[PDB]
Amino acid sequence: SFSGYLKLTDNVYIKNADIVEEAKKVKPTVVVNAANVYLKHGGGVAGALNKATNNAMQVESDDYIATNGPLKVGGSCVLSGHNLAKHCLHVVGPNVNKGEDIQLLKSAYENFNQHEVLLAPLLSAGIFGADPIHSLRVCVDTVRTNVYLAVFDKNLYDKLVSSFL
Ligand SMILES: O=C(Nc1ccccc1)Nc1cccnc1
Ligand SMILES: O=C(Nc1ccccc1)Nc1cccnc1
Repeated sequence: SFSGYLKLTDNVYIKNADIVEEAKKVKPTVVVNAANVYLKHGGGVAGALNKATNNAMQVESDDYIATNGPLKVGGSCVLSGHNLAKHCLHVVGPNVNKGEDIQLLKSAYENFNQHEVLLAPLLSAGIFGADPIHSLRVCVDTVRTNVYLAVFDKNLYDKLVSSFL
């Protein structure tokens, strides 16, 4: 199972790790992708997870979008986890750099409650532009299921742990 995670709350754990490497090692039931509404896995966690699946995640996502249309900001869809997980929960957090509403971050985290355990990144953090300290706060205050957060950046990980209330 998950190893070397710092316990933040009864159900939220955190580790300074590459979510791709965590997924390949653990092969969790659910890996969360930090998706956009179009499921275009270009950069950040999405580009990294997609690259780890040899683009199979993008091919599957484009078929999903052709059939269903785009996701909502704050929404999600369950697709295959390919070589990384049983499933991938593609969650759309608000992208502040593309001018989306930060209030939708709580709705985005609510999607995690439909899964008993997940390997996940901090939503709307990184290239999405939100304050990662705020994202972790919304996560622990919204998610009730077991979430194992992988924070790629060491310095960010250190800042998150040392500032967590
Ligand atoms: O690219 C990454 N790792 C990886 C990808 C494919 C295969 C093996 C390892 N990690 C990463 C995570 C978050 C943001 N950017 C990059
Ligand atoms: O500091 C960050 N975001 C942020 C914080 C405060 C205000 C606005 C944005 N993200 C970040 C990204 C990559 C590595 N470390 C940190």
